[PDB]
Amino acid sequence: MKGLAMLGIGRIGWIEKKIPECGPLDALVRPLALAPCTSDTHTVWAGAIGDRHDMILGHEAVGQIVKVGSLVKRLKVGDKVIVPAITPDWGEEESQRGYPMHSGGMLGGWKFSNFKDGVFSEVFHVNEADANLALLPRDIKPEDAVMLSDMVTTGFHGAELANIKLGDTVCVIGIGPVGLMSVAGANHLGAGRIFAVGSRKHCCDIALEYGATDIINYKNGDIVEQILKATDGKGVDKVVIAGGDVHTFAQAVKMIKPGSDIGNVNYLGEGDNIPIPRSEWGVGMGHKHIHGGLTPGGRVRMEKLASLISTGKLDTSKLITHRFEGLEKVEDALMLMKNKPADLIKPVVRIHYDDEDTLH
Amino acid sequence: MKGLAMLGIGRIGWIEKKIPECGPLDALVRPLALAPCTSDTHTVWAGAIGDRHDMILGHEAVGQIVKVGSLVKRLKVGDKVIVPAITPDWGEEESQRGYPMHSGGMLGGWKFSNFKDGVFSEVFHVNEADANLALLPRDIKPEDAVMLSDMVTTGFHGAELANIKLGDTVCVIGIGPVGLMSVAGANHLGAGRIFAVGSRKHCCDIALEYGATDIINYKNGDIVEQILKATDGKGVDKVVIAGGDVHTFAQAVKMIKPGSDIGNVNYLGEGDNIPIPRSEWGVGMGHKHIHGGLTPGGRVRMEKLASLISTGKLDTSKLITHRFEGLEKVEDALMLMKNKPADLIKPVVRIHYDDEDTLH
Amino acid sequence: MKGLAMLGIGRIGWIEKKIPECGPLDALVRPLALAPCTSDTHTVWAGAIGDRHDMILGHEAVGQIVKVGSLVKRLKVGDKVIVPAITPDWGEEESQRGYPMHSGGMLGGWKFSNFKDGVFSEVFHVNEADANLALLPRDIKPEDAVMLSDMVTTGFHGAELANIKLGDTVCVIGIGPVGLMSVAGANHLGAGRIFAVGSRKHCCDIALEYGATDIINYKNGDIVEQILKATDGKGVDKVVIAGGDVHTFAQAVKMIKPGSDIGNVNYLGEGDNIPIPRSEWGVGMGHKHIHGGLTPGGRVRMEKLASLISTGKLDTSKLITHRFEGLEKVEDALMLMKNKPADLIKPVVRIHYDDEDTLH
Amino acid sequence: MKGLAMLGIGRIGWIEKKIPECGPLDALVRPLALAPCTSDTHTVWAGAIGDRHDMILGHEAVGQIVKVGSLVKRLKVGDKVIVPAITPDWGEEESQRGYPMHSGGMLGGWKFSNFKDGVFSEVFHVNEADANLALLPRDIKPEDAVMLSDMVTTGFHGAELANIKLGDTVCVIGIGPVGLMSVAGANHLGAGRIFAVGSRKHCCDIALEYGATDIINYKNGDIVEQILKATDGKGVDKVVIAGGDVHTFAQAVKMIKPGSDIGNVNYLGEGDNIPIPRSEWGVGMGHKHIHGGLTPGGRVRMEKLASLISTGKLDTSKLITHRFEGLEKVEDALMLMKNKPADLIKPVVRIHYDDEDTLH
Ligand SMILES: C[As](C)(=O)[O-]
Ligand SMILES: C[As](C)(=O)[O-]
Ligand SMILES: C[As](C)(=O)[O-]
Ligand SMILES: C[As](C)(=O)[O-]
Ligand SMILES: [Cl-]
Ligand SMILES: [Zn+2]
Ligand SMILES: [Zn+2]
Ligand SMILES: [Zn+2]
Ligand SMILES: [Zn+2]
Repeated sequence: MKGLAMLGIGRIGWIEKKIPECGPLDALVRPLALAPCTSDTHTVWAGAIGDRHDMILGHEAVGQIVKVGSLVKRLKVGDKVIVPAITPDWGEEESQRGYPMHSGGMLGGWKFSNFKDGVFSEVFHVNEADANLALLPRDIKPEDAVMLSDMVTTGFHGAELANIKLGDTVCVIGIGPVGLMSVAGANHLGAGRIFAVGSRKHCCDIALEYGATDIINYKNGDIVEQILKATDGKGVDKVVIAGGDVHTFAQAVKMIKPGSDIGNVNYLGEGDNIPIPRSEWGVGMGHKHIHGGLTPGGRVRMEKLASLISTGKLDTSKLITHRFEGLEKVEDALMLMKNKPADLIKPVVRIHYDDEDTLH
Repeated sequence: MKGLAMLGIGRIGWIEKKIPECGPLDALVRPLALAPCTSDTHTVWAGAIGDRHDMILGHEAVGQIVKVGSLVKRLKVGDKVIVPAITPDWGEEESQRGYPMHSGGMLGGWKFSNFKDGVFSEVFHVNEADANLALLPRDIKPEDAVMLSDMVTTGFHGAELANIKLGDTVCVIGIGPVGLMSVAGANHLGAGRIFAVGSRKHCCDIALEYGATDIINYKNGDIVEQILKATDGKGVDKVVIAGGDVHTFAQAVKMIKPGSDIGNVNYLGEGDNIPIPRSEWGVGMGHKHIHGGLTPGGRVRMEKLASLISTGKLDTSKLITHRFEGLEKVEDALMLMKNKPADLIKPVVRIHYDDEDTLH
Repeated sequence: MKGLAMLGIGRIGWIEKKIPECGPLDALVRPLALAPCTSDTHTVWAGAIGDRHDMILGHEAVGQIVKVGSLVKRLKVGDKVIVPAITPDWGEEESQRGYPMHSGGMLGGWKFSNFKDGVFSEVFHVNEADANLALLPRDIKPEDAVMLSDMVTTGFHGAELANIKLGDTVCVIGIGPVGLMSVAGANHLGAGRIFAVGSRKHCCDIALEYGATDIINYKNGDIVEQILKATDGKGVDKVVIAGGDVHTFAQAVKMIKPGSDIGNVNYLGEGDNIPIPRSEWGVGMGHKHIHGGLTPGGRVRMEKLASLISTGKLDTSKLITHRFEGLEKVEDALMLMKNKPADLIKPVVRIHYDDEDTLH
Repeated sequence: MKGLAMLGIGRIGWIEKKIPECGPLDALVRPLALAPCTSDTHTVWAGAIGDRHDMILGHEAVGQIVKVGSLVKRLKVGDKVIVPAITPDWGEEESQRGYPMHSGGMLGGWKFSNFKDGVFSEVFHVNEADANLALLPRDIKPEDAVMLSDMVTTGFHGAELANIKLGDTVCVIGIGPVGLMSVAGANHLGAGRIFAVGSRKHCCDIALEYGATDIINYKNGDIVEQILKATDGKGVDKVVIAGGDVHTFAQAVKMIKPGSDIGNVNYLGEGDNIPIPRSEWGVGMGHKHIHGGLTPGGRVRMEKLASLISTGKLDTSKLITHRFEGLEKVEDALMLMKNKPADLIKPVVRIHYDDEDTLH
């Protein structure tokens, strides 16, 4: 089979691999809808998580089951599924202690395009398929559902980590597709005033559609100073970090009240250390709690989030700026995430099969 | 000064009381908008919290400061304020351990029309005024803000106590004004499917406007059966109880999943015991957590909830069914909470003064 | 193979069952030390969880692996293990949402002697063995370790559900082996004054050894009145219920402060309803949170608790009052739990094999 | 009245100040036992929280009431009290949202020797005295109770912020008196294996007495390496930081598991930034939560912690290494904190009055 792989730091290409073996608890899946992610960009071109050799990329898919292991009970060949980017080993120590996204070791639940061949191939492998795949509800378009795999769940996790409470004033730093979902997540957790820090017109517009109330554009001056002026020197209640670099944490600390939470979901591609400013962190004692977490995954997470789409309470189609057709277009789609044109949020690639509606 | 008082069980009337003494941390307040509460109907006609002698009624007000004590620093004569129903003693033991609504003893933070003269008088007294009074934002009508004092905060507290998470399926039992605000609160905590259990059409339909997705009317059969059928026997993730009686808890237990939360905010006015069904409660072990709590109060609670109105994220005007003018009409309004017509959610009474805009 | 079974409500006896099938993730285990539980007396003689036929009893074992499935990675034939009473299906919906003891439905993680053949047989079956079996540390006696399976974990879980904080005054109601472990759990969560409500003399004496400070014996008068007198009317901070009947909940609510937690781990064997007193529960609003939960299980829970024994911080030997040798003696041991002589806390049965130290 | 003050960065001496004005909620207190703190050495000699003008030092006292305001209800002249280092304004915003130690702004609840005249004077002032002073239990020596003000509460807060669970393996970094209390705090939250990092022999032995199981001395190699050995490369579950410098955080991040908590209570006296290592922090995604908090204070905190002494479950006497008599000797005692001999944990100064037992 064919897949789009990381050949080495700074190098991608199409390669052939064997179809993966399906064990008793596994499923093999063919992609129906795919999206590329900024994270693969860091992994490939920054080498942020080490070198790789012929690792198939991608971790956002809606798919169709082509094979199930003998112990699979919830799924059958032909079923259409939402594939979460994080597919935990549910019995591992870290899962038993409440952190299934770190199953088997830090980031161990994030398999696809971390250290396991990802979803950009004709067939891919899902471990613990019953636990890790949600059936696609009939009222959700595949292109909308592929936003659940990573964008919705990560952006919402940023808001969860920021411990957002009813009526909180919140700042979301970085308004790419993950940040726009942190704006939506903060709004869904009861935030009132929401500052969205970004400068791309189309991203800023979308942030307002998801519940942002204030756009903070760095071209109008230091963003911390803008936030402080807007809040009469008091700062914000909670901060979500969904973009930027290691220096964004100092900005979050400087703009946030004491007794508060900073929720990072940004994958940090470079820099030895994240500098936390001593004085503004209350010289160690300001209760400015700092969180940085990988998204949850698995089927329950997908089902809960899908229910917001099905009930008309979450519209993920706003994230989709480019629509492609055919597996080969994932290469174009991924390059868009590297190049970042002004009109871009997320591309989606749709793939059709001759037996998509009869496969069993 | 005149106030509408409970003169004993089943008896109300206007009485004259001295203007209360204003100590260093206190303020005296005149009403601008007032609303009656079903709780005062329980108190007066059912004797649900014991007999009272000459206690002024009412605990939902927007007001205007007429006097402040010597140590008050945030308020001045003439300021317009949102008065919360619950006005804690912030340094008491219960406050120090995170339960300020029970300051000084169970329900101790609920003073007005519990054991302290309430807001239905020409002037009323607020303890710890800097802590307990929020300024009325210039963009909120007094009639809309009076819903913050008790309806919005209590309804939202039901949703907080039910521990609602992103994508949860929720049932709210009881759809009077508190129940409607529990639906709104559940929706603002990220609920997906929300079942609202009530029968009167103008309440049921307003629930849909606040985020309900399913209306359950007991006239179509047992509401537990209806909810189970709707969820294919799985039940709902979380339940808020915002009305009914002691037997509503058994319904909540029978319709909810194991590993769940039941958040009650209903004031139970009769019955020796609340029966919890042993078998459906997992014979003691189903992790169906049962919570029953008095609303939070004080200035911060009001300020946070008000910000949801100011940002256009909450409309409380839909709760108001009747609009009266003049302090005397609190008597007519309270009598409506007692006679319970089809027309009714909440009356509000507006009171005007010659120097309403010039007092200083 | 021989096992001791519930043949019907009120009837037990030895039966023959086929050696269980061992699937890819499973292990087959032979018992090395076993203990009987009060729960099995409720199940058999009270019919508290419905009728059963031919169900092997028991859910407390230290055992030795005799067979592992083809995908078992952490365990080998011959390994000595602590078997938790609760052996979850870690990928089921409930596990993914943080309640693995309810995997598959309420109480679903409690398999042994609930709806699956338990540990009182020559060989028994463990699902998801890598996830559910802890290796027996070399410095823990099998008889001390068997107290981890259910007594320590359930007792500690009562303390966890009671949300015990540093310096809290706590009451544990019911001082059988589980309650004694709730005393020990409360002490290990930082409780200061601990009241232990019991009347079997030896249980009372042992409670003082595990960190109780005040034995409350009903023969001295109403236990609620005693605790209210001892706390000059203010009540206790938190309450664990580890014994008694449905009416024990009313005692907990009457002795506890508002803004507090009642953690129940008692398996309730009869009564249609648990009555919660309306007035003392703050007429629905006292924030007296009521929790009732099945113990955690799996290997992580066992490993954590076992580390308290290995570090010299928990002595479970004080629980053992009766010692037997030979598999047949589990019948004698279970009959003690039914009859409850004054002498009794917990019996243990030791089983030996010729190749106990050589099996591989 | 005489007091020992910071006269400027690097300078201390005795000055005369006016006996403070006692408002309606205030009390004036004379010292009976006093202790110096490392924090005052950072403040005076490192200028870690800015320059100060004539600020009386000290924030650890057992005292006796000499004057109470007209609205004080729990205290009378002559009463002996435990004075917490932190004395919140309980009605401020931060207190209302659960962070009373930040009342009025970051570190605002820490008044004594932060920005308010401290306890090293003949008389000092306590705001909100009913809320902020605990009566000294008759069974606790003044020298032992003075350890509650700051050492016990801050150390225990370190363990609280580190979110320690039953059976967790914990590392406490820094074993001065606050660190010894973090060890005790961890043991009182149910930790099993506890690693105490320090090299001073007397401190190391005392750590073993408070529940440490392993002592990690840096002279035997990089402490991160030592801890990873002893945990078979998996790391510890939780880390408390109770000493060191800004570089200690990187050590904590490197020794801890993903899905974990680092609880800092150390007052960081120098360095622009705290570097968090990007890779070992899971490239922003490891769920290694970082907390840094000022101790709780007020009466309830002191009463709960004092109950641990009164019940025989905490011995603070082991912290006292030097004993002085007479108010003058607080200068000598603070100088020991600055020069730190091998001999030292905490000095205490006892102050006697002719009417100590007769004042009313
Ligand atoms: C939000 As991700 C799975 O690209 O680190
Ligand atoms: C303050 As109320 C019990 O009427 O919501
Ligand atoms: C496993 As049990 C209900 O006997 O503690
Ligand atoms: C009150 As302190 C910062 O010396 O622990
Ligand atoms: Cl002090
Ligand atoms: Zn991604
Ligand atoms: Zn009311
Ligand atoms: Zn049992
Ligand atoms: Zn100090």
